[PDB]
Amino acid sequence: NPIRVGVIGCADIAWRRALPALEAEPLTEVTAIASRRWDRAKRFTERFGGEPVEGYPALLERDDVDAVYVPLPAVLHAEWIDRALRAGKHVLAEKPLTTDRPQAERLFAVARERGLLLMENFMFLHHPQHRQVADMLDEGVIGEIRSFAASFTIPPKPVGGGALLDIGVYPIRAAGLFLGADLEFVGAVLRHERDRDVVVGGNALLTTRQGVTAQLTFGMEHAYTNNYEFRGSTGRLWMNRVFTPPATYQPVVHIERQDHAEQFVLPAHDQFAKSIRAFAQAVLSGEHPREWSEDSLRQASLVDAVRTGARDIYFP
Ligand SMILES: NC(=O)c1ccc[n+]([C@@H]2O[C@H](COP(=O)([O-])OP(=O)(O)OC[C@H]3O[C@@H](n4cnc5c(N)ncnc54)[C@H](OP(=O)(O)O)[C@@H]3O)[C@@H](O)[C@H]2O)c1
Ligand SMILES: Cc1cn([C@H]2C[C@H](O)[C@@H](COP(=O)(O)OP(=O)(O)Oc3ccccc3)O2)c(=O)[nH]c1=O
Ligand SMILES: [Cl-]
Ligand SMILES: [Cl-]
Ligand code: NA
Repeated sequence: NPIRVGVIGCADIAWRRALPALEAEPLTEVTAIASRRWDRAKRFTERFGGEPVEGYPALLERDDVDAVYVPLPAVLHAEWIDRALRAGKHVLAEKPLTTDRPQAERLFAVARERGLLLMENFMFLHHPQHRQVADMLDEGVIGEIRSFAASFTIPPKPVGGGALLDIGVYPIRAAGLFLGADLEFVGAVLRHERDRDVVVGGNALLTTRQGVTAQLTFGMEHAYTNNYEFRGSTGRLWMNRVFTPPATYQPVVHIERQDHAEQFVLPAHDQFAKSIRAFAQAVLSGEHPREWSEDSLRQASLVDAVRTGARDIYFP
């Protein structure tokens, strides 16, 4: 019996990534899709199946929904996640899970009281390429890790939560994935467009307590980049398309050390399918990994520490 999934919000990420995953995944059945405009829901249901629903409360009321996918804008996550959990639905929430750490802790407490799964949908964590990179780093391919950089920048597109919340979250999450649980804020700059009043870009510096640093760049006034890079005591490793590799795209790991470089081609994987599968498997089994929520909470704290500690610059 697949878990029956309802979607609140006919989002770009839903149309492009999450819904094709849900539709294909045997463990999940799209039963309803809701929108502020019925016609938009109906267009989504014509594409992916399920019943179109006007407005979000009506979807939360359905007996044929077991879990709700929430690809709303960041600032609206907390209200709708809170309501979906109170209606008894497990929830797959897009990143960033919510807008700060205290709010994230309130949402997990509500889920906890009900035995429900709340998962942050960082689908990139489900791509095997990062564990293959981390195993190479662990085998010493570039010696001891000294520093780390990651970047996710995209060209300006036609409100939103700003470049920090919707994009900078990725490189920040990669830093925690690779460098571990004790990352602390050191400094950052966020550039705010005075015109529309919105973060359009930034750069942050984090460090572990041993002094392994992370320089994270993000933004939406930029050419496409989507990469990370390790500097080690005897080498360096970098890779491109780290956050949004196609399903069919084969990663290429680049290593450089003294007088020798190598590139390794890895197998292609569907991280969108794999993330949806992990969510569905956790729901069906009742095994809700503790690491996922602890990682989301650490993540929310570092995102807060960056918003709060950043030098804010308004242009022009
Ligand atoms: N697109 C991406 O690949 C991408 C990239 C990075 C991060 N994200 C994250 O994914 C989530 C959604 O991002 P998105 O890029 O897919 O956004 P999006 O295309 O704007 O989708 C958000 C959906 O939320 C609904 N909504 C409800 N109230 C709204 C309001 N006041 N203003 C705008 N939309 C409202 C709309 O659905 P209805 O009109 O159907 O109600 C809208 O289609 C956010 O947490 C974001 O950080 C997405
Ligand atoms: C390949 C590529 C993409 N984009 C644009 C196209 C798109 O506007 C943006 C991101 O494309 P992608 O990394 O594929 O991410 P998803 O759309 O799956 O998820 C996000 C969408 C928006 C923000 C973050 C993630 O960059 C480019 O401009 N050039 C490129 O080579
Ligand atoms: Cl992701
Ligand atoms: Cl390449
Ligand atoms: Na600040």
